[PDB]
Amino acid sequence: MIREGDKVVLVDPRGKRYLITVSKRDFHTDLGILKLEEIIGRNFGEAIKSHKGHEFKILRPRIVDYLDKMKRGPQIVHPKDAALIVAYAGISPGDFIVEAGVGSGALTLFLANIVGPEGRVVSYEIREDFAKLAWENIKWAGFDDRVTIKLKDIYEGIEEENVDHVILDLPQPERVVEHAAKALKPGGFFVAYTPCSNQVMRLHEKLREFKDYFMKPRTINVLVFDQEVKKECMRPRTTALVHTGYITFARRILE
Amino acid sequence: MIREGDKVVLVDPRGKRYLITVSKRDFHTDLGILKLEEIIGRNFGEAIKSHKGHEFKILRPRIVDYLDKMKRGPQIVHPKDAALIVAYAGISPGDFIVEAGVGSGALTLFLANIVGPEGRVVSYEIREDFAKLAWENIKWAGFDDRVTIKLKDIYEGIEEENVDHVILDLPQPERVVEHAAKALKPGGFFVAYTPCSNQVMRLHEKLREFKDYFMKPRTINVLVFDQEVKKECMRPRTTALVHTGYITFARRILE
Amino acid sequence: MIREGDKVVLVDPRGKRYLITVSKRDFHTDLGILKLEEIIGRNFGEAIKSHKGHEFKILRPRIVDYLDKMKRGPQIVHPKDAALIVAYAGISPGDFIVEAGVGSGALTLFLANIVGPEGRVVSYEIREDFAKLAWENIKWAGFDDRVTIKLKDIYEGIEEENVDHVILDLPQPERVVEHAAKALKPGGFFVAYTPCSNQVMRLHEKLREFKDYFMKPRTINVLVFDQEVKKECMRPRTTALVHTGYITFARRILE
Amino acid sequence: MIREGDKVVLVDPRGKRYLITVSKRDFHTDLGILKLEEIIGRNFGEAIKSHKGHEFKILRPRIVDYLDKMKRGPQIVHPKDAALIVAYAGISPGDFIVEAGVGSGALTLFLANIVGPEGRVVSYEIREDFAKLAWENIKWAGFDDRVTIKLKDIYEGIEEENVDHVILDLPQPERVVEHAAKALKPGGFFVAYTPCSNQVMRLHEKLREFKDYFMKPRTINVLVFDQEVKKECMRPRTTALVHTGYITFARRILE
Ligand SMILES: C[S@@+](CC[C@H](N)C(=O)[O-])C[C@H]1O[C@@H](n2cnc3c(N)ncnc32)[C@H](O)[C@@H]1O
Ligand SMILES: C[S@@+](CC[C@H](N)C(=O)[O-])C[C@H]1O[C@@H](n2cnc3c(N)ncnc32)[C@H](O)[C@@H]1O
Ligand SMILES: C[S@@+](CC[C@H](N)C(=O)[O-])C[C@H]1O[C@@H](n2cnc3c(N)ncnc32)[C@H](O)[C@@H]1O
Ligand SMILES: C[S@@+](CC[C@H](N)C(=O)[O-])C[C@H]1O[C@@H](n2cnc3c(N)ncnc32)[C@H](O)[C@@H]1O
Repeated sequence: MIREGDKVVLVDPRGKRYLITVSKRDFHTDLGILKLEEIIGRNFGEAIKSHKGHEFKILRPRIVDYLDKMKRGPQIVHPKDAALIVAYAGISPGDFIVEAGVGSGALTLFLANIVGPEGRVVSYEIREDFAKLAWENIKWAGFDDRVTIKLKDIYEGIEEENVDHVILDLPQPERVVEHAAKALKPGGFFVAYTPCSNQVMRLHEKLREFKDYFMKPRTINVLVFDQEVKKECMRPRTTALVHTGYITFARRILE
Repeated sequence: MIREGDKVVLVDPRGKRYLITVSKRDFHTDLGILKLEEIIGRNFGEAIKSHKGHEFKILRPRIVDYLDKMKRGPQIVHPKDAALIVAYAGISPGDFIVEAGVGSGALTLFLANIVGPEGRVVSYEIREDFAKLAWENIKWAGFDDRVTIKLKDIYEGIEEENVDHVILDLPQPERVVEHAAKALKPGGFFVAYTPCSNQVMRLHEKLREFKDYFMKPRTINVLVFDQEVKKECMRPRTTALVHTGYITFARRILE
Repeated sequence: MIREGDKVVLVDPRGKRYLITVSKRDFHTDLGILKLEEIIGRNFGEAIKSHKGHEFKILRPRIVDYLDKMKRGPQIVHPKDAALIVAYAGISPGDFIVEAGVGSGALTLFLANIVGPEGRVVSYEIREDFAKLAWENIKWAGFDDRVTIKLKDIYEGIEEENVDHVILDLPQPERVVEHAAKALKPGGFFVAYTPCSNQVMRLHEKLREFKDYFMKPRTINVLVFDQEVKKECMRPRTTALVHTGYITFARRILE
Repeated sequence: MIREGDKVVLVDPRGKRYLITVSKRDFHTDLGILKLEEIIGRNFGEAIKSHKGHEFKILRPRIVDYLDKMKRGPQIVHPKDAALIVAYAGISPGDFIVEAGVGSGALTLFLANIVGPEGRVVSYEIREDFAKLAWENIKWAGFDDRVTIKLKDIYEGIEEENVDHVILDLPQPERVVEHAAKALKPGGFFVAYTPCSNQVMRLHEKLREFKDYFMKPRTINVLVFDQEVKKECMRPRTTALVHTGYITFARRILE
């Protein structure tokens, strides 16, 4: 059963989610006031009603809830891009990742979830304000067990050794190629997300310089179309998010 | 160090990978004969040469190697689609998944890797020939610790209870909606991959019938463009894989 | 030189266009009042200023100006789709086209421009209110020389014979296939625009029935991405119009 | 009726087209020998049979036939891109176009068709071998009435004045911006097709330099998806042509 201090997701009659901590306080919504105390001693799958009689269904928070409801500061990496980073670099339970910059911690949360409680993520960040926001998100999602933030400029070096992956979302990933070459295990991946084609060009210039340290690099971009499926009309949604950034992969190989 | 019986990835001078078991035998390539015995007692990152003097670099097999080099029978789910299944359903270490049909086991391998050694995948399959091929792939990748195959028609029922996700790649996923509703935990996901728009239509008809058992369903399709980045010319690759199948998600919610 | 009663395009300092008729009246803008009389006796390429001193440059109206500035009622066919209709059916100066329904006349204007003053477009329309709006657009663009509107339900028949193309944007183009087969010249095109995949399915069912009257049909959909090209960053625009409708072509062939 | 020396399209039972000149000779196909003399005195829509009894249906050649069946040398501009050039620049019957380089004449044929017999295209070309091939295509399609080829390097200047459009497919369109500014009518379009993002960047650098000569430039790229529509399965075709080149438009405006 659910206890005071536990987190839950409440789903309103419109399907909207609220990720809350269970306490003895009132929670205000546009559908009325909820007495959060009523959740104590209930089980997931049950429901409570607001003072206006609207039902809120109780679910266990999942990674999708934390990602969707986290506090956002610097531009987050979209789940579609995190998905392809994890898929094409083969990111796996138990991996050791160096990430930079932590930003809001959205990519950090996604990677931390995948690596599991015995994996490790060390995220570099130069902006101490952003690092504080990210750390609040990380603690909130319960991933302070496996994530550390370093307030260090990663262009100056990577301290960690025998790293499975170096995953980058910062302006000049070319400034990290040499450090990543040193830090990565044989067969580990360097991955960089970059909004601009200019950045892809600069990164590939640096990867060509370091050609004997990596397998052939690959750059992709991912588009996800939503479909509208009504009884009498299936068609793609009219508008889509067609660009976030390019993703470049290079697998480390010795000599 | 590497021992006889261990698996390794050998990378040839063109960057081509071979996923092999280390034994005392000759391994024939288009670049000459390798004495696999020479790998015994070496460490990852080292290399051996063929009888023609071509170097093969030694790497630890990762999930990407098993997925790329597995034996294929029935049409596999592409990594881009597996990536979005895992991302948008929040598939996580420790999850319990019911999958059908196992097919070649490509999606099974991807999901098994994500759920980790304490997660579980039960994959249903009606074709015993396909089930045998998939099981060989699963044992080969070392995931027989966490995957079971059931030779059962899933349209007749799901035996498992309190399942995190029901993940489908078969012709008529609408025939599984009612069973999945029963099997899924509150907040668990039903996910179905379907090549044809006709199938999406039939599935949504069934999900509308079961509207009080799920949150609003979402159907997507994912396109991944490769970029060609040469010193004097960056452009998308001329041709792309633009369609594999649609992916439909519906999260279980009670009443 | 420009005379009273002529149409001109005025381009403001932000690049915004106004398509106006030259008269002796004041024209109000957010950048001040223009004395349209000042345009009489000027030549294209010259400019006038508003009472606030903002310059408006004078250009000859082109088809792009009429299409961009026309009055819109029923949903117009987007220029990208009209472009592919004209390209893949080979629509040419001098052609005779039957169109339905006229709608706002956007597609009509595009086709009328391509066929030129010796071509002909007969556009069918059942809604007399829409037909009036379209006819105002057609007269405004000066294409009443080559376009006729028929207030007739095209599902009941096409009166015209030896037609180069039958071009459709209405809900049930399958109801026009038999009539188009009769009306079209050998080698002429039947073309239908349809937002929904369901409509494409119904249309292809009818085209299969009429397989001995047409070459193999082809259905496409067209996506146009805008690129943002700043000095330090080139990337696709973040959001795009990814779906308007499918376009189906079938070329008439006898027996 | 058809006369000796006329061109016709013959359509075989598989739907394949042959664009031929009618003479008294044998024409060999994989479906047998045709006696082209049998076409003399027939009308479009009729048919002839090969010596093996396979029927070939007779159609009047249209622009789509000439474009599809022309001789190709240097890489042609794809019809989808020509379509958007014509649509977004508003290319119209009677226009005067300067094009470079002529290449194989594919874009030339498309533009010549649109401008009609009273329009004019002057195409520049430095390779005399390519110019000869293009001119053969142009004469073959009957557009030598309205197209001229100049064996001149367009980077050295445009001789023509009061041009409606300058349309470019060559490596360094930035070298033509100043000449086009001089040659174009007020409101005329400069349009350039460029495969590489690097070229788009260089072109926009030059257009920024010439900002007071043009309206804000726009760069697009066009993707056309084919749909497979079978009775029991509609889906996009698996593979598509996703990249040919970017198209940049800038409309001329004085001062
Ligand atoms: C786009 S944000 C990262 C967003 C993050 N991927 C997420 O999903 O929330 C880029 C981050 O990189 C940080 N950064 C930039 N240069 C850095 C450097 N040299 N070392 C460490 N962090 C850096 C910035 O301060 C910023 O927080
Ligand atoms: C497209 S294959 C699955 C491919 C798989 N996702 C992969 O990545 O390798 C579809 C599989 O579903 C199996 N199948 C079809 N209907 C089924 C049913 N009712 N119960 C169990 N398996 C079924 C087929 O025999 C086949 O192996
Ligand atoms: C989507 S609007 C056409 C928009 C038009 N293509 C444009 O670009 O402005 C569809 C039009 O078809 C007309 N229509 C529907 N059924 C028709 C019929 N059977 N005969 C003639 N017009 C019809 C409708 O009244 C409407 O004006
Ligand atoms: C890609 S091809 C043009 C293909 C053409 N658009 C078609 O559809 O067939 C480029 C052409 O530009 C010509 N060219 C390159 N530089 C030129 C220049 N400065 N002046 C004239 N022609 C030039 C080349 O010789 C070549 O024939």
